[PDB]
Amino acid sequence: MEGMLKGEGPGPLPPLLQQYVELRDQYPDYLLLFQVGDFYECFGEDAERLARALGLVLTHKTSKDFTTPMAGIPLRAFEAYAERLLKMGFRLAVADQVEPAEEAEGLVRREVTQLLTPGTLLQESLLPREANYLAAIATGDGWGLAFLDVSTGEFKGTVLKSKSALYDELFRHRPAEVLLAPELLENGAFLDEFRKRFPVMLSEAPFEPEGEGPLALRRARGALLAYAQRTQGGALSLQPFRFYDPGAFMRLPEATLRALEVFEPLRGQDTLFSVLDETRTAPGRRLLQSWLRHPLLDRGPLEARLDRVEGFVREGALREGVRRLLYRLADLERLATRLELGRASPKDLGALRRSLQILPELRALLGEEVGLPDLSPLKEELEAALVEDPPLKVSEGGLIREGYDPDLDALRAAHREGVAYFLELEERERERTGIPTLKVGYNAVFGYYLEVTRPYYERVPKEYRPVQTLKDRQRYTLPEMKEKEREVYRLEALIRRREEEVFLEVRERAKRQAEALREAARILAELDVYAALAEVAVRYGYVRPRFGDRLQIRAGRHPVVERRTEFVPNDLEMAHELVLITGPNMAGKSTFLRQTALIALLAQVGSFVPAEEAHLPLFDGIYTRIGAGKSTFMVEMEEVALILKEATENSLVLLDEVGRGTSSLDGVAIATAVAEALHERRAYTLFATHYFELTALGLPRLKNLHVAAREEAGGLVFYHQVLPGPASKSYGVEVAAMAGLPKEVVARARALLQAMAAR
Amino acid sequence: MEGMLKGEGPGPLPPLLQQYVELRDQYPDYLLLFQVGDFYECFGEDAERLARALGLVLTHKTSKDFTTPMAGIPLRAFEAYAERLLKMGFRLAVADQVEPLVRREVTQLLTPGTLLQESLLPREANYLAAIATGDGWGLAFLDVSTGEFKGTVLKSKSALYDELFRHRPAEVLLAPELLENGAFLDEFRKRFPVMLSEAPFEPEGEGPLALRRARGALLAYAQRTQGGALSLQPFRFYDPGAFMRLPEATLRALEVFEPLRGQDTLFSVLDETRTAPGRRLLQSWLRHPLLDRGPLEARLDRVEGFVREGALREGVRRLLYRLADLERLATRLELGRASPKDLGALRRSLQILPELRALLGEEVGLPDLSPLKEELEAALVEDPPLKVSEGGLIREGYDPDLDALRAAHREGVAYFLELEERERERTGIPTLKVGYNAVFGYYLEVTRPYYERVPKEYRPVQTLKDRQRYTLPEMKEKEREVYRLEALIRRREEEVFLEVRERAKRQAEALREAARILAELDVYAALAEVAVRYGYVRPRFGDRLQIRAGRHPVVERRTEFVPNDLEMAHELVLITGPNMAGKSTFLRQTALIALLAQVGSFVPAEEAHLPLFDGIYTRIGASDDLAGGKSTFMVEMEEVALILKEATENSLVLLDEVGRGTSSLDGVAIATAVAEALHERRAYTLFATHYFELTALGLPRLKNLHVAAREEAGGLVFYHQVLPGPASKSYGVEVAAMAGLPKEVVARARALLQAMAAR
DNA sequence: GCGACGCTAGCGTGCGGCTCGTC
DNA sequence: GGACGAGCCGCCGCTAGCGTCG
Ligand SMILES: Nc1ncnc2c1ncn2[C@@H]1O[C@H](COP(=O)(O)OP(=O)(O)O)[C@@H](O)[C@H]1O
Ligand SMILES: Nc1ncnc2c1ncn2[C@@H]1O[C@H](COP(=O)(O)OP(=O)(O)O)[C@@H](O)[C@H]1O
Ligand code: BEF
Ligand code: BEF
Repeated sequence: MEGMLKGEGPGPLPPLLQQYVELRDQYPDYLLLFQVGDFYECFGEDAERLARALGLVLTHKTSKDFTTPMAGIPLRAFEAYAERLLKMGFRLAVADQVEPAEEAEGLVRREVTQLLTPGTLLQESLLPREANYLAAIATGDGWGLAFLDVSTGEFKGTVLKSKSALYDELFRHRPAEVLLAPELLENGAFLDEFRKRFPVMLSEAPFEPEGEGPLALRRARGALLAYAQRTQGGALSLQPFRFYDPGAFMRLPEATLRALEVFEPLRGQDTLFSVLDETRTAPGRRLLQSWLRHPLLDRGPLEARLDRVEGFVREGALREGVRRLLYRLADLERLATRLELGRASPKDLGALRRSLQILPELRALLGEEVGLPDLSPLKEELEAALVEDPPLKVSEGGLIREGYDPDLDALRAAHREGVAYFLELEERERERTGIPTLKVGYNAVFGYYLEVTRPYYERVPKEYRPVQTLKDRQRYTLPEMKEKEREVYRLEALIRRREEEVFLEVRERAKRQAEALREAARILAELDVYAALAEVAVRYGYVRPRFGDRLQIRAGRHPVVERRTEFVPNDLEMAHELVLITGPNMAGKSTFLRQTALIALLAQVGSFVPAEEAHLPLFDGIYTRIGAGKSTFMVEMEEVALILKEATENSLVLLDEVGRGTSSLDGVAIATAVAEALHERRAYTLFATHYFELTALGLPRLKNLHVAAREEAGGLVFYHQVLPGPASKSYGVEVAAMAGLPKEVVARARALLQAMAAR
Repeated sequence: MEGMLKGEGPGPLPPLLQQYVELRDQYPDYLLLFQVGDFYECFGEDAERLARALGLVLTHKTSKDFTTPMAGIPLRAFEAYAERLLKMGFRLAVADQVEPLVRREVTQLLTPGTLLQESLLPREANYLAAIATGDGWGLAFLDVSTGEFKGTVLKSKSALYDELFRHRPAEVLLAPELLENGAFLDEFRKRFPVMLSEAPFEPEGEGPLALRRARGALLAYAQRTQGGALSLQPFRFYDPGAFMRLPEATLRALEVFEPLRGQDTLFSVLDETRTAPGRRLLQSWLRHPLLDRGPLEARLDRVEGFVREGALREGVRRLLYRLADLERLATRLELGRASPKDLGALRRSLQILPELRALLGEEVGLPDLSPLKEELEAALVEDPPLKVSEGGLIREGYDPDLDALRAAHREGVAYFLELEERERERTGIPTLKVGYNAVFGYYLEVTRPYYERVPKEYRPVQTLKDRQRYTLPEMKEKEREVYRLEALIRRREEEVFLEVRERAKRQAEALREAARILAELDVYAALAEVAVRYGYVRPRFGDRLQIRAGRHPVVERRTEFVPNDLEMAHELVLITGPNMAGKSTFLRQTALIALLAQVGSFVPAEEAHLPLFDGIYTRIGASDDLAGGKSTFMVEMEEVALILKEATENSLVLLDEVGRGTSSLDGVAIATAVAEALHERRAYTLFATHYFELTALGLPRLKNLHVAAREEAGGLVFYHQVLPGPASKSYGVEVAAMAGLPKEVVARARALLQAMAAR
């Protein structure tokens, strides 16, 4: 069994290393950072792991019995070191010195304070502005999926019917850490797939149900709670749990978000989010992200969001003001969580103090209708307790302003006089002794002292007690000092105790405002997004979309591509029609299909869109077969299957070259069958193809569009007008030619084309 | 800004920072790492970068009239950060404090393609490339770590890239004409993501102007790095036409050196060498396969040698295990950079050399370096320490002078161990210590308790927390002596070390000759090991290609591979069949076999009679990876054009589905003209395609082959057997069926398929 | 016939703070 | 000749080695 450390030597394990091992083996998969004084240390293999991982120095902690390897980091840089460690894949186990030193039974009590897992981080220097989720998956009457953002308290979940939907929902939440139920972990088949499709860190957790509802959900939830309650090291700050339904929002499958680069890019470029997000606050960025993750289906609310956006678009003044003020707004939502969790530092409070000071100016600028809570009381007391620039930890310098604590002002009082004492003494001695240069100094090793140089050694009085000798200076002590020096130390010792209580007292004051803090967060967060979205409209020429059943876009732009190029706008009019798009490659097709999707996605999120006029329907889902079973033809078909099993007459469907990857024959066939399928389905379908045949089909709701090329001076020039009607001819041979194919070889190809043409 | 440091304050740069800025300014395009004690420091704006790129602790360097930000890395961790900093595109300038107003100067210059330090280099060659212009392109490569100096003159920018790619340079030097040509540079970067450095191009040597100029850039640049004359072997001018052509398309398609992601390259599978020189040799061969049968048959003979002599093969492979890189070691010695540790490595190698000569025999021609090995065994500790000062380097009894000094020194230490035993044996203080410190030298140390038992013959010099250190009259001389010696011991030991290092440096050639012979042996012996392990057979060369049961060398190491036969002879061999059956793999094994053979290795087959191809030109698919404007089609055609302009009747061409990516018509049209062009070309063409039309062109040298699939259990199972003659079916619809396409859609497709047969 | 306490010099990650040598 | 390198002690806590209760 386990209970032994690494290295060389016989005899027993020292009292300390003993305590080290005892905790170290309770968290087997965590790197234990042992708190020994002003350092976090690791011994044995764990010590070696550290040293190399962080390039630290490898030393040893020797004792009678044996000597073991040692590696440590100064607490000062804990988080600094933590971050690096985490990014490498380690879960940290922070073992701190609970009870103070001065009142310990020899060996200071040490227990693991908190656990640092990638998806349960609370340290604000370790978290992104974006939401950081922990996700749990379980089975038992369908698939159970739940999320928890330990830093904000967001706690939600749902149950999905397929393994497809689970992954979709999971992928739109971009979970930073996943808990897999027993069943799934065992099943080597599943796990492989999951681990392959979601390269996120996995972790063990008990899936004993919790609360009420579908068995699956109760297990996933219990898992989250169990795991997080362990890493926080105490009760969690949870928000009402949401058992939501993803059928109430627009469907954004994984293949759509990826292909559409909503959140992640394909060519290390920009993404829809990147381009759109100009929020100033973090909760704001979070909200906006939430909105994209699940676009609305309901006309009313969207037309609510669009009004407020339009508001700031008009009120340029106001818009720039609210944004000017939000620049200074801190993450109240998270700050409120840290407070409730009793983790709020003076730094946090200082920040809270600044944020709350902004409130009134926002109130004025927008009017008392904003509904912002009145925290003026809390705001003020903070300004009256904290220093203009709050320190990091309490025990150190001044945190509480002078004149706020009677008990503490008397302390700084006594200390000022006490220090002045030693100053007075210097001059008293410089006279009695006649030694002009005599200094009165201090230092940790010997305390307050009287200093005299060599030229005056024979001039020092009997009374002076030698304390320290130096190259050419000697330091003495008088009895008086000895006393007054301890009066200073006792004051200082009392000053910390109190300055820290006053802090804790004031903190708790802010902690009773957590809820108020939280609602201000929400209001300010929407405020942030609304102004942001408007900021984006103005800067980039977006316009308010109008919803209806007919989609009529006028001078369209792909919101991301136009960001890095003179983009040629284009039109579109669809209505449950089948719209084939033909024309030479490099012409514009796909930069057209994608454009359509994004426009739709922005509108149904409450944002203005990149066009001149846009009349859009409320799509129940955007499905794509763009870009991306051993073969390529099978993979693409697997997708068409999916798309075909969920698209409704209210889905926007985008097909790019479906039918490629096989024989010409099976090509057209499958394409035709599929095109006919989406046609009956009655969904809005854009199909970019190379089979001109599909354009001639005998379908009632079939429309045709095309892009073109003009063979001019230097070969072919591709314009991007998406003109009406089908493409006339193919430019393959022309392109090949342009690509350098030997002129005789091209000529031969032209002859063959014209021969086959003659039937 | 020269003389300017990003900081706050008026007054001049203090002495130190003044030095810093002086060097900093000499190597502008580099990040200057300044030594300060046990750290490498950066100041001003540079310090902010160092801090940024490595996420360090930004702080400040302060003097009365100026304070600037600083950041640094431990003198030790250097080579570890250098790597990160190098990979980040940083060029480093190292300044070391000339071994004791210090005197700091720029020791090295760390650059991607000029690295000399072993811990920063790969076993493989590391080149610095330069390209110039002047009747064709000038290409010259240099590997400062080896001395390898070669070059050639290319006629087309197309051939240029190729040769530049075969070598995978680490850093390139473009001539000014090229740097100014906005289009080229815009293209070069896009196609060759690698560090580009500036460097003079004043011609050097003889031959073409473009070569001499490139050759000059190299020399000029590299010397700046290795601060002084370079150690290089005779410039080797070569002709790419003297070897088999291996263009970048083929090198990637075939994954000779790098995988298309999803590990395992021909090289990794093939590479089984035990030394670096060997790995470099074998890589060299793979890079330029031979045309001439003479040499090839010579290599095959050597390989067979070890396939026969198992005891010899196994004995040599054992001995070479971990054997050091004599070639690089020789260079370091010649460059005057060899570390004590290096000499240590060298002797180990020399100790093993005698055993290898036993096994092989005089035939081989290894140099007898026993004298050098006896010397190194006589002077170096059984673990020289490059890092630990430079002392504890020469062993006792090697050099009398040094020996006498160390001995004298030691007595002193003894004395200061007697004063200890003697004193406490008079003062009763069995505690009293005799330690030393730089500040005062030697002393006496007494703890707090014994101040009452401390005699007056003493003279306190320094007091500490729990103890105080005293002095004595009869102790100074014995200090000013121990030191005068510790100094001399350094002065002398370094002399000897240098003397020793020099003796090794005089054997540079013997070391290079040894390295080289062993490299061959290592290679032949490894090509044998591989043949024996995976069943490779010696190939025979003749105008007909005949491979009996050949397997893809790389693919098989991962699965049960089905071997296949092939009989070609200047024929157009089409391969049809369902995807997922094996068409593309087949083309690739055929190509890899041809390569292994013309590299002098055995092949993965039973019988292999192969023609000596002049080049292997592939068009094995991928396309659209820059993934920009260019349609995949266009990219594929450019490649085809390349082949048509290169392929001769003695070329092995592999066309994989050429024609896809456009209209079905142009598709077949282009695909037929190409197939025809290659037919008349009379080159060995393997064309996997889906256009059955090609299957029936009826050309005199046309031939059919195909793979198939059966209908087992549920759907389709692909057997991997390449049968003679064409396929007659397409399993598109069948596959969509397995894909999960709605039965109706599938049925609709089939109805369509046949409905076309009425044609 | 030795378990139990007390006193207390000393080491040690990384790194402020203190000291000392020189123009 | 007050200021600038350049380098040692010790932090906070735990231990081992010594006396000693009796
Ligand atoms: N309307 C447009 N305005 C400006 N650039 C465009 C437009 N449409 C396409 N492009 C650009 O032309 C190139 C080819 O477009 P893509 O949609 O991929 O074409 P297709 O399927 O037609 O080949 C891309 O670089 C794309 O960004
Ligand atoms: N000779 C062979 N022996 C064993 N597996 C093979 C062989 N040839 C191909 N395969 C496997 O068959 C699958 C399809 O082969 P691939 O060459 O891609 O075929 P294609 O162009 O016919 O689709 C791959 O998984 C590949 O690794
Ligand atoms: F990118 Be497009 F569909 F060719
Ligand atoms: F790889 Be094969 F051409 F599908």
